[PDB]
Amino acid sequence: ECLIGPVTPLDASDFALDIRMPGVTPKESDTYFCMSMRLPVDEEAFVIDFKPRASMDTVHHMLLFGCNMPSSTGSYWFCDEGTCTDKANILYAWARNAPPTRLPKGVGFRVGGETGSKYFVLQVAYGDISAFRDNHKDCSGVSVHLTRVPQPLIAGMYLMMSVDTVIPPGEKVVNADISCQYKMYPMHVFAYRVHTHHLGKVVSGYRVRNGQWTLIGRQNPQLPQAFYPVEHPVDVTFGDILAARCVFTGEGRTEATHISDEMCNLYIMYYMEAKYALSFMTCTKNVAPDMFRTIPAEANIPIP
Ligand SMILES: [Cu+2]
Repeated sequence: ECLIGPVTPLDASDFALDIRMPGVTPKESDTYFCMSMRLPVDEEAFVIDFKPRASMDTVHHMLLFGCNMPSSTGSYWFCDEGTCTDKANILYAWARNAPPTRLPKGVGFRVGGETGSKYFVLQVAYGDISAFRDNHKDCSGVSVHLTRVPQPLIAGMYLMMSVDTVIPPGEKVVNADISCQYKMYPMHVFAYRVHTHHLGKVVSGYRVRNGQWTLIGRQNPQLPQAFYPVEHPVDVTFGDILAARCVFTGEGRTEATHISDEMCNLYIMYYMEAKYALSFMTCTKNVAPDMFRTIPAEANIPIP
């Protein structure tokens, strides 16, 4: 359980990093705790594997981000305060009773160097815990496999977030549409995660190419928000449009909710050939709203 060393070298090029809560005593149900772990190398390195070290009963949710400024410098903190004060580049999400996302063979996230993130920030959410267990420190976390051997495919995140959108009170279905033109080298989408708050019914993401929608994925965002795998990975390519839709319900809500708060985020996890690769992309617009008249019917079907 509690108390390998922080850094464990493996061959010339490889090392393991144990990212572990420093003996925390979670009081209270659904409390999100955070710790940072600086990268031991200044040079470019590649995260090529992950291994959860989650306590069985206590832990329901773990996230790992890549970023440059962690919100606290303390040995741990509460992620209510924040994760990183800058852009938090998400790398790994784990839920209990969830298919954990596993990097395809030659894929790694690019960290360190001038570009890449310097810190990992770990986020561990605990269940109901409860009972008469205050005499218990927890060291939950995850081990990361890093190497300085350059990888031929580089993983990254395409984040789609809604910003315009107002949820009127009482309307049973409200749609939040997001769309950008893709204008880079090809990316290959292998997983997705969806974030909303209370009112999300379902989030869906698509590549649209010559007016044909291909599914990237869809999920009820009230399920655990891990990275779900893509059945067959989707190449997204120059002149494709990425388009997302969230269905909210303002049933019972007392007044207008904006995006008292709500979010629609789609995390699209991809790989790109190392030379043309980018670690991060974003859409926060709906350039092609007219298009959504076309959207497959399956995108408005609830996932209860
Ligand atoms: Cu949120």
